[PDB]
Amino acid sequence: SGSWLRDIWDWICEVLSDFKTWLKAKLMPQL
Repeated sequence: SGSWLRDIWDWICEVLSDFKTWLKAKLMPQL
């Protein structure tokens, strides 16, 4: 393979931020 720990690193960062917003957007009034 070519880029594995670098190309997947950006995706791992987006999943970490989404895991915090997705779970929050489901409940709570404002955000």
